[PDB]
Amino acid sequence: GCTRTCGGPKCTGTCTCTNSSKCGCRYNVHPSGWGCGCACS
Repeated sequence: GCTRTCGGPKCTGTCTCTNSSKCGCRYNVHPSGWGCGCACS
């Protein structure tokens, strides 16, 4: 199965999913909902 882990200082982390390649945690600072989570690109 895939993997998702986060909990860094400035909202960060690491993620790995066979479905994708370049995965990882990202922090959103937009007005339309903010927060940091795991997302691939």
